[PDB]
Amino acid sequence: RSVLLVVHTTETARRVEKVLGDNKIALRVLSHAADGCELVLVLGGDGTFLRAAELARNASIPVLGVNLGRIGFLAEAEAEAIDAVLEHVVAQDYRVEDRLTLDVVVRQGGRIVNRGWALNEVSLEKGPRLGVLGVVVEIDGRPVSAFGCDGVLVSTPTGSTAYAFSAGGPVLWPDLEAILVVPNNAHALFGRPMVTSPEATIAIEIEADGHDALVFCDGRREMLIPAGSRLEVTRCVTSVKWARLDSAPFTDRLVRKFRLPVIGWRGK
Amino acid sequence: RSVLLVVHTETARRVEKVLGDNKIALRVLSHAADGCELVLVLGGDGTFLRAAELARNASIPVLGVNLGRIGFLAEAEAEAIDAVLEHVVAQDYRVEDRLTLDVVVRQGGRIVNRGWALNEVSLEKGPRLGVLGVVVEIDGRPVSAFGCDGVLVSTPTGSTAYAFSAGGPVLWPDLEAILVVPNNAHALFGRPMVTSPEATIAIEIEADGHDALVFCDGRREMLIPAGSRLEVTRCVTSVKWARLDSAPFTDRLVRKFRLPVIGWRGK
Amino acid sequence: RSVLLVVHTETARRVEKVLGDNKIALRVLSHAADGCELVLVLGGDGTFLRAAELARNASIPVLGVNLGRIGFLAEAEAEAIDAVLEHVVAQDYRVEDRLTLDVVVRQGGRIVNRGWALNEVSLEKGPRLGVLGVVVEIDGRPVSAFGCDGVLVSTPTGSTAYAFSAGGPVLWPDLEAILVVPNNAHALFGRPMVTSPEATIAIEIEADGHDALVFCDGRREMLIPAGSRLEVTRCVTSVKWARLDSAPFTDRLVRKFRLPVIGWRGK
Amino acid sequence: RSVLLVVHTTETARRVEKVLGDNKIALRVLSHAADGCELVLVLGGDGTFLRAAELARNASIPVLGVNLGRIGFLAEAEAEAIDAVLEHVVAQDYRVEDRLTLDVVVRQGGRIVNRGWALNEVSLEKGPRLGVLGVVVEIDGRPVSAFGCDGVLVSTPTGSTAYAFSAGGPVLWPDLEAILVVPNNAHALFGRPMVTSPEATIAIEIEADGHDALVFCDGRREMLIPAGSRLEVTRCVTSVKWARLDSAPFTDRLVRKFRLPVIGWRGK
Repeated sequence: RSVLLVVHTTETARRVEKVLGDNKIALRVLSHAADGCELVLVLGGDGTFLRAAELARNASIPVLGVNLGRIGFLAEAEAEAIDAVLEHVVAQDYRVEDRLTLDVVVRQGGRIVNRGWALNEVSLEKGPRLGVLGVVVEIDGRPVSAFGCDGVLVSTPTGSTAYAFSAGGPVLWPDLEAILVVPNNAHALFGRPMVTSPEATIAIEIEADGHDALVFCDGRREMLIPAGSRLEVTRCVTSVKWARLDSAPFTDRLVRKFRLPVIGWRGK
Repeated sequence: RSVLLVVHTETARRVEKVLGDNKIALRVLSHAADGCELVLVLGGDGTFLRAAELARNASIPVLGVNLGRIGFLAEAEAEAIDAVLEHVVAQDYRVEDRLTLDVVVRQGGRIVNRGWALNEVSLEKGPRLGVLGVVVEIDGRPVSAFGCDGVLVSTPTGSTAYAFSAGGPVLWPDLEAILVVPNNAHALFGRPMVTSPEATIAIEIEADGHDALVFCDGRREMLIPAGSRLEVTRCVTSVKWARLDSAPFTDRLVRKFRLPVIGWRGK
Repeated sequence: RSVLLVVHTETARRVEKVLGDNKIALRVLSHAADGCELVLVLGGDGTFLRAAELARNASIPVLGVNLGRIGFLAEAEAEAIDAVLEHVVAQDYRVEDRLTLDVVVRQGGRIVNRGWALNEVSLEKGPRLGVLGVVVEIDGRPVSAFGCDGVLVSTPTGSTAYAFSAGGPVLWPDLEAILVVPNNAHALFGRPMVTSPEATIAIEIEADGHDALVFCDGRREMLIPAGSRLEVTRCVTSVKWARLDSAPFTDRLVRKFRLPVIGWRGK
Repeated sequence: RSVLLVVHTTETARRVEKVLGDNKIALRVLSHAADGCELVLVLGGDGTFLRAAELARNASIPVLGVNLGRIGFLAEAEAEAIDAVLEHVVAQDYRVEDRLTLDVVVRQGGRIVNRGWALNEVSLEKGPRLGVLGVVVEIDGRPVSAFGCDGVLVSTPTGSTAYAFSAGGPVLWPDLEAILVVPNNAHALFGRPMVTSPEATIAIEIEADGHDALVFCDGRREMLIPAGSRLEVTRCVTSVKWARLDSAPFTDRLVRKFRLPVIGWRGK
């Protein structure tokens, strides 16, 4: 019964990790394959959740988040319930569910030059602080737009709230399976975001007569993209496991975090 | 074997003749025309929609051929008549169900009205002046309250319609989701939300206000009494679509908006 | 000395009493009420507008005091009544002309109608269905043609109004420009343009279509015959505004939308 | 009668420069105070115009552009009139007019740490390819918004078409005098552009508990902005002179460059 605790920097940790021992439940701690475990409890923020998930993916085991600082769409519950959750942690009665996670592939000269993945988003951005990245977006073999820009986002629904949102993207509930593509500061009449199927295949072609570009997956992982190659993203067959439980629905998390006037509502 | 041909109000007499040779009963329109097996149509998306209405009624597939302008609803252009006519007579075309919406109007907890949309449920303000106060709600929880010209509630297919003019995001025809788009809202957060098909969009209309109008697919109108709440969900009864090797959505989009694609490689 | 007090339909009886002591003729409304020197008003921007209508007619300054909600048009709140009343009686407040619009409807080259707006000239589609085909033109040259729910044409002051709901850019009250904002356009390029005050916005309405409506400042309506062209420019006769030490626009904006400003230093 | 010719890389140059000699008109050439001159003829693109202007400003003398490659909003005329323009160049009957140009000032500890200017735009952008730049925007002493972002644009009307546009900004005709402020990928409900007076004073305060940021003026000139300082922009009292002539109005240039459906227009 080994669990892999992960905390941001975060003092209610020892509490949990002690209460976990009392139920003869092994425990490791972190801030790097931490295998063998059963679950991956994480206390912190969404940027923390992501890190923790980067571990669970590998080990092929559930993730579970507990918010500390600010609010996070990725958190399952607050710190005012560390015991309740904990209780479920041991009881192992939380429902696990696979979550749409992306699979990124750079391909040059028809050959796979690199490989990555994203449980949240895939951001392609220009290299030089100056100028614009010439690019071509193509969905399912056919190309939609040819424009210069700061980059292009490709995110899961869960990442629509993140940089996608900032970029101009629309909100998408977490339980929906699709793919968001948001041009980033395009210099074109048409530059609206696009939503596709979980099976669609999104590919972006980096201009060949230009500098290089970078790719950031979930803000953490990076990878240089050599001019004239092509970023192809699709639904990874290997999804991130998530521990679920009676939690605040995404609709409330959105109102909280953004402070949306919900006054006047009656209900059904 | 009967085929109901629906048109706006020329390559038609060619569909009707060729169809006859293969001895096929052909009726014409511009009303539950039952019996038939397919519902061919020559026109625009507007025309297509009326047709689909009838097809919806009969419980039989629809199929169209753009005559004038471009439409994201048609399966083939006007120069592939026989080509299609050939599939029409052969009946080798695919029939895939398409997600349709079930619009319900409830007042005092009683279904005051009912409806269905294939493209969009556009809720609008009645008077040419003022603003409509509304409260959007996703699955039992509200997400906003604001005044606006209304609130669109379309289908991945309707996303290129009014929802798109309302400044919504291009969705893809095969995608199965619901797109909610605030119509000229007076708020900070008035951007489009997209949900699962099991999602339940509800739109509560301000009691202390006027009466509203709900337009389904741009034709079927109905009256919304102040203080009544509009409920939209996945209609269990979908509209059958006749599918055949045609330009994929991506091309229609580019062809339609004149999106530049110069410099594309391929792989 | 006369002052026309205009209200929606309480701190009023206080303005009217205090005003009387200083022996000042006070009439009340909710119609050219001439003679007076100033036009005080207690209400919202809506109320303010009607008032400004009258003030416009008389050729005399307007001045308001928000009673209920917040408004970017008022100069003071309801707890600065005397404070204002004091400036009202003292007549030490500034009077600066505000840019106003001159809406002209021309058909066959003949001024079929005429109008003026202080906040916005919102051109709209008549039927609850369909789309209005229009051709926007800046100073004799066109910039677009598309179908849409209409085309707003506001003032820096109107930018926080409907133009803002149409998704336009926040302009500043003291700025002297014209903001054109396409209303739910079905185009790629349907974003707001802003021009000089000498600019001449003209909006040609599709001949082969229905008739449209033009709403000035949200009250004064008029009918636009298909194929007629709407001309909007700087009205030579501006509406006088009573200016007095008040919260600058920047604060109204933040107060109104609840814009966060935490962490600001100062210099 | 000394003129300072400037060409991008551009073969119709020697032509002009010879025809200019024939009228006893001195001529210098470029691709750095090139003073003493009378006018500054430039053949090329908008990125070229900007460079050329960077010279004229200094010398306090008119600018005039002739497009070569693509189209440019900054160009007065095409190459199919090199003589016509030339003709006016010598005849000196072109009208000169001052153009609203900005004045940028970084100020730390209440002290002016740097100084710049922009005839087109002022782009403040985050440093790290990752994370978001915490910032505070303030117009005329009062602060409007407090958000994280990729930066914030501050441009003249003439620069509304450039990066401002790409950023989300609206179009503004060249002859209008105002100031455009366009948040760049803000993560806030309110992030719409803002238009102010030519006298308004725009200031942006860079968070102190964060990395540094950069500022680019007209895409050329740069300058690092030390955390916790404040970028204040205002209308420079010294404007760029522009040579004017019967040219295509801004309305047409916009339709050309973007290909806008102008069909159905009747006219007055």
